[PDB]
Amino acid sequence: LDRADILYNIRQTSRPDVIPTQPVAVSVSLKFINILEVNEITNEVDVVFWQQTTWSDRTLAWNSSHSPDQVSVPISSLWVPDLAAYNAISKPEVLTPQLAHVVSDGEVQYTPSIRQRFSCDVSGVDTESGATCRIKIGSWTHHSREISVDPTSEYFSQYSRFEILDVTQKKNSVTYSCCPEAYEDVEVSLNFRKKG
Amino acid sequence: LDRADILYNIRQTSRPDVIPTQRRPVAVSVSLKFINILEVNEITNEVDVVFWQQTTWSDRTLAWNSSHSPDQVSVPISSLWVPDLAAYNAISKPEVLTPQLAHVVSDGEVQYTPSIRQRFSCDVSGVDTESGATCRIKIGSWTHHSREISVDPTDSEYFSQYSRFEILDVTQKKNSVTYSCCPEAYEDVEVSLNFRKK
Amino acid sequence: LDRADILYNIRQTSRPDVIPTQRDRPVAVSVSLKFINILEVNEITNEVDVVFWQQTTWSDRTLAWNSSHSPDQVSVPISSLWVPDLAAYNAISKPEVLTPQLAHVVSDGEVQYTPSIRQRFSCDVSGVDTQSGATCRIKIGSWTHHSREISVDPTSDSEYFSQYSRFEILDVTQKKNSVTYSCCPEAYEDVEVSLNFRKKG
Amino acid sequence: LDRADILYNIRQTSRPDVIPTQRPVAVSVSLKFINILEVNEITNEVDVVFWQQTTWSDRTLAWNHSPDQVSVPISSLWVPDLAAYNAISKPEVLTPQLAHVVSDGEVQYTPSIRQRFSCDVSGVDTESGATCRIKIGSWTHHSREISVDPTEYFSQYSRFEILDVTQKKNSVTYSCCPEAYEDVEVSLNFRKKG
Amino acid sequence: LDRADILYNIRQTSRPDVIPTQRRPVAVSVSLKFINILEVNEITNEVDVVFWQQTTWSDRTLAWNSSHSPDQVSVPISSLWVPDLAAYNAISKPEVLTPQLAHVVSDGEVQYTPSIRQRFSCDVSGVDTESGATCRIKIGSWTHHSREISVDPTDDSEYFSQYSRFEILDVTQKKNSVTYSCCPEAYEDVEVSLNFRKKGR
Ligand SMILES: Brc1ccc(N2CCCNCC2)cn1
Ligand SMILES: Brc1ccc(N2CCCNCC2)cn1
Ligand SMILES: Brc1ccc(N2CCCNCC2)cn1
Ligand SMILES: Brc1ccc(N2CCCNCC2)cn1
Ligand SMILES: Brc1ccc(N2CCCNCC2)cn1
Repeated sequence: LDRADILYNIRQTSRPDVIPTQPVAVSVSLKFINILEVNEITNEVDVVFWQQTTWSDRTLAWNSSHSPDQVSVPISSLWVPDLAAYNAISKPEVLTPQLAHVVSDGEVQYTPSIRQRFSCDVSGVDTESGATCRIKIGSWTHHSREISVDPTSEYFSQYSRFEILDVTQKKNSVTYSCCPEAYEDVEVSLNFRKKG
Repeated sequence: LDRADILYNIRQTSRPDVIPTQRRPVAVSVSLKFINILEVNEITNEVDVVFWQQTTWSDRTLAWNSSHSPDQVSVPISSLWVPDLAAYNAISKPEVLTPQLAHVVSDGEVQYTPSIRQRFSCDVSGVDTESGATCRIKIGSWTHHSREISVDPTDSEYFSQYSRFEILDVTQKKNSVTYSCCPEAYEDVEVSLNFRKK
Repeated sequence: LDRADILYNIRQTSRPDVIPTQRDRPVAVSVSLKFINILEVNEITNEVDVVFWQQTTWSDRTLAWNSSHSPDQVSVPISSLWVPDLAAYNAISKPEVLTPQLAHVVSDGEVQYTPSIRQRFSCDVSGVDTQSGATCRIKIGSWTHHSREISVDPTSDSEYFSQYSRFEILDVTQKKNSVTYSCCPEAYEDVEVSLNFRKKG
Repeated sequence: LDRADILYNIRQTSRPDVIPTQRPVAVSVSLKFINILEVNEITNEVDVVFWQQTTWSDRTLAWNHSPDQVSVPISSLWVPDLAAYNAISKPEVLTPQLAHVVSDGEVQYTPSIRQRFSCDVSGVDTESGATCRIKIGSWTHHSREISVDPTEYFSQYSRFEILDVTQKKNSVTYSCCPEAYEDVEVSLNFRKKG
Repeated sequence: LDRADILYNIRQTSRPDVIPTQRRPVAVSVSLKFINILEVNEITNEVDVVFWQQTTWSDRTLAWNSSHSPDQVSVPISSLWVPDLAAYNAISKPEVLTPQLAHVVSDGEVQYTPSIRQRFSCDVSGVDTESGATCRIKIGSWTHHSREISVDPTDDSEYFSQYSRFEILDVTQKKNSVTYSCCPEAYEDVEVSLNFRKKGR
């Protein structure tokens, strides 16, 4: 098997519409890159971050004995978790090529760099303790038995008007009026402040 | 039947162009779940709203025997027929913020609940008083009349606490209107959003 | 015939690229703007932001069907139909289509398409704040089809105009023209819709 | 042959990826200015609306009791890869993207375009006006594959008015490539009305 | 072989999804040709740049016998494999201003040079001084590591707009190889340092 073959098989046989269930365990980890437009009045922030998403799809696995361990695949050719930011107020602008990593064991990783507007608590952004903006990310349509989400300044721009004090992640499981099942989400708390 | 099979059948056989009318109008439930109010302009009479447009209807052609099968799957709306709902007083096109997937239940019940950000032209007068403004949003089928599509109704439950606004009350009303172009009557739902500045 | 069959036939056999001209005559296209809202007037720059239904009506017999025991009408995605290449000559933004892009096809082959459009125009905004109002003239015609392939004609009424606009409509008049352009020897038809409107209090 | 047949043949057999070179393709470019929307004399940026009348020949589209002309989606035709070198926004096409194909194989495409340019806006408020120079040519085809050549509707409601339009053809060599690429420079001489 | 045949083969047989690796990483040349600097903000540390992103690599599977054939064709990038380059410090998605066509030479040499407008996060301090600001732009493969894709640099103002509010003092390029937390391999990038300043009074 070479890359050409592996990609050919994936394209022919992966079922992008089909959740690779046996719940699918989805890792979500936000890597903040920039904070661009804070508004303390309206409580809205403009954030640039890598949405590192990781899950497993065994139907993509291959014998890597004399083959590559990894390939890059267009996400249009793969099933992808339907993650959404609940408190996003703009649709996600994907800044990067929409390719994922598929490892021979069936491990998939997709890490787009996203610019997005959020509605969150921006109060205290200009103080030393800073503001704490809470970002809620989960599967839009898959409940806890189908998709489970779990957590996992390094790449933060030194040229931002803001710095990052702390990032904490917290997993929740919420029931909504529409549906009887529980949906999981990850709440990433971004504690940041305006530099001097 | 597993998911793979069900989704395969749906994709192969659903007819997204074809309204799944049975014997009668497809009965479409519409329920707006307000999430945020973002800009208000009392001069221009325009508001910017974020809301879940929970839409529910029935398509028997999608039904399957759920004996030893899943009760529910998630399907791309591009592979399903979807009611052609529009907000009559919208002045921007709907920005869909969420993955465009619907629920199909084994009985053929379909639910689609996108989160939408949209601008409306409505009555914003009194937004800064304590009785608040009452913005009326009109949603109905754009091209299907009452005998093809009928719409029916189903507050601060998911509304953001970080909005500069708060919701006093949400009331829903069903109407049936005849337009100059066409002899038949088209149904709509008018959702009245009563809100005020904090 | 049921809906499924009719839609199937249309999808298989309609030729969206092919103007349904008959007997070497022109396709008669009705254009009627139903104004919904006026959003952003600028008397300095002479630009207005308008929301309107562009009710477009024409005939493709090749879509026609025996409606004896069949529906009289279906809704069809415009991507599956030939559509007149109408353009607003004095538009300065591309048309933002607000509504689902579906047309009516009636069993006789009559097609109607009525998108709600938001668009900016360059027009005469002078007098918008007076009692006689401004008169903005909107020019709509086929971009590439001349008078012998496409003819445009007017069809009526503040009927659907928003009561919550800062503006109110005094009068709407329509007037058909036939113009020759430098590029081409043939004449192209257009409709000029005159929107007479003014600011409210 | 009727329209249906001609369009069917074009669709089946035209090769949109294939430049209709005959043993360069001669492309006519003629900007018909419709409107000038915004001008910043500080930033040297203008917002213009114009018809980009483009004309060329593709014999592989020619045909013999038939129509002399059809309207064809440009996605079904080969189209010159023209670009405005000093544009700073991508072109917003305002009009239906259809071209004229004439039975002899002459193709004309005239989209109405709104676009922002970086050019000399100095003097826009004087009597002699500013002169904004717009540079249009093939992005990827050199002079042997594509040659560009030069060849009223301006709105009376613009704040601006057009004094003169002059066109001039150039042939430039770029660092990347050994061949020369042709362009047309359209000089738009305009001023603010008083 | 004529153009039609060569383009037909390419469309039929090129594998856009498949990196054209040849026993060794694909060698990708990156060279930014700055055209304009549009909107500097010294407070927010953001710049709006227009530049040609001249990208060059080799794909032997596209090669052909050019004996009685063209030496070069223009091919839609959707029919070719293209390096997944990204600007790490870009804060808007790249606006491609030009037709998305690449050159394929008969030897399999591919060149793609879109004109891009993009907003970057970088050091804008000193933009109004005589020594100027130095904005550092980091471009590399998003998903291919050093053994799959290697990036290499290839004057300054050759095509820079004389009508910009800015002038270019110097452009330097620097190749790096970085390991990220996610992955065990090293990813290459090029850092283009754009030294520019506000033009005087
Ligand atoms: Br269909 C369908 C059903 C439920 C939901 N949501 C409710 C449950 C958790 N995610 C938020 C939206 C969305 N689409
Ligand atoms: Br085609 C076609 C026919 C009628 C309508 N409208 C009239 C019927 C009710 N909703 C408003 C849209 C739109 N397109
Ligand atoms: Br192709 C082609 C030929 C002519 C025109 N125009 C001229 C005739 C009427 N509308 C204005 C544009 C547009 N495209
Ligand atoms: Br591939 C490729 C090669 C060269 C060019 N440029 C240089 C020659 C003509 N105009 C500027 C574009 C564009 N793409
Ligand atoms: Br999938 C996948 C793997 C690696 C990366 N990044 C890390 C390595 C270099 N480019 C920056 C993003 C992103 N997505």
